[PDB]
Amino acid sequence: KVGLLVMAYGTPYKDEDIERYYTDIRHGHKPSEEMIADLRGRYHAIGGLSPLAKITEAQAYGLEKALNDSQDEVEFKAYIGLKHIEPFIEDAVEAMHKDGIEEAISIVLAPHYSSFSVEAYNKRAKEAADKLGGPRINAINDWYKQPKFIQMWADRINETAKQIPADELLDTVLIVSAHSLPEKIKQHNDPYPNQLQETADFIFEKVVVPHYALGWQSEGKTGEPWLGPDVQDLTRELYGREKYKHFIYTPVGFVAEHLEVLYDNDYECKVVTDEVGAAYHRPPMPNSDPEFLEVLRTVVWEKYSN
Ligand SMILES: CC1=C(CCC(=O)O)c2cc3nc(cc4[nH]c(cc5[nH]c(cc1n2)c(C)c5CCC(=O)O)c(CCC(=O)O)c4C)C(CCC(=O)O)=C3C
Ligand SMILES: [Fe+2]
Repeated sequence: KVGLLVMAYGTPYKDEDIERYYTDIRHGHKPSEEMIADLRGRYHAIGGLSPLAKITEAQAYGLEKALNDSQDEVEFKAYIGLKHIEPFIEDAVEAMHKDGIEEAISIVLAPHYSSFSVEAYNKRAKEAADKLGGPRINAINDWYKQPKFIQMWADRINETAKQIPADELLDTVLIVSAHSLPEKIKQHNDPYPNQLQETADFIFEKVVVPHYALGWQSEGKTGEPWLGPDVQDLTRELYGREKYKHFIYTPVGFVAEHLEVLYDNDYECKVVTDEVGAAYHRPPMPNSDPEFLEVLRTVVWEKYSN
């Protein structure tokens, strides 16, 4: 019995939860009434709440099933550890410990590594284990190089492009993005930006879309520079220069439909394409598709074999 520590951001379960959730994201500093109002407005604009909770849950337990049905060397037990709402990363580790688990493999539901994302996940999990006395946490840092991951995204882009008139494929561009971070991470050799570039490069080689570009989205409310260009700004620039007629958005930094896709892409990017007169395309997120469960199953088993 090896625990499967599946970690993700988390999302408010109820509208009452919005305040403490934002407070946790802001490292305990309660946001103003104006910032809360904006956030609740965005959740309202996408229907009320994000489906991130149910998707994350199907992902974690679909992985556990996928691993357990494909071999009998080991039995896996999935525990969900969220970053900004319960159950927290530390609650999962405590749950693993009280359950007697001696060893566990941890994976973050985000394929790319960064000091701000995976590193924070791995740090909190290792600190909770050390304090508790177990289990031993064998962490996966990234997995965007998994061939099946690259292929799954190329298949989605290819399926969408096949519905674009050949008359217009030459005027179609693929926009590859992930959640922005403070630009300062580039001063210390953070791999995050280069991992995203590699991801876009690998996908581009396997799709019929002849143009592409790397953007970022969802940069925070601070006073510092963030990784750019923003996908909205990139969309305008690319239209001004090439007059592209089709924009295909794949935020490969995310693995599920949630606020940062349903609003930041399906609304704000759509607004831009509408403004310039181009078509908006955003292929389905991985969610809990068997193909994606197969991606995660391969990554975890590869990590176990090592
Ligand atoms: C690297 C990264 C990922 C990668 C994926 C992962 O790690 O899994 C990610 C994912 C997500 N981030 C999410 C939501 C939010 N992130 C915020 C704010 C921030 N994220 C940041 C970073 C990241 N975020 C940072 C550095 C801030 C600024 C904090 C500050 O201001 O000091 C805010 C606050 C308001 C705003 O900035 O808009 C919200 C609401 C949701 C789910 C939303 C839902 O569906 O409920 C998901 C999956
Ligand atoms: Fe975030």
